[PDB]
Amino acid sequence: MEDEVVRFAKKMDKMVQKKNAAGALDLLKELKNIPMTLELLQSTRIGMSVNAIRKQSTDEEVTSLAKSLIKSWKKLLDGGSGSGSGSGSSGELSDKKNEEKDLFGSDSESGNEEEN
Repeated sequence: MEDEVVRFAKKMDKMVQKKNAAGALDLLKELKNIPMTLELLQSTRIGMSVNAIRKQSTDEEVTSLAKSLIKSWKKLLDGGSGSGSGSGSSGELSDKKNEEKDLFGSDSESGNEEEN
């Protein structure tokens, strides 16, 4: 299903360029039914396409569908939903942020803000 995701990413990019991402509703809806993998995000770069749709769409349903995928897909490279105790919350030295920076580009922050 590699090209399937590529087709969705390219369908989204066309809307992104024209600032008319309302049509992405259908695309993101289908992506919820697709078994995305870390490998798919690397080759199809759809994480970034969906990330772009969220900010290029005035239609909140589209942003809501898209924001859903970003979370579900992020766990693929992260090892999320199967994380151990680590050495801090969900681990320590989580280099997966670099993969995320390439695959999604969903900004950067230090994190690890905890209280005592």
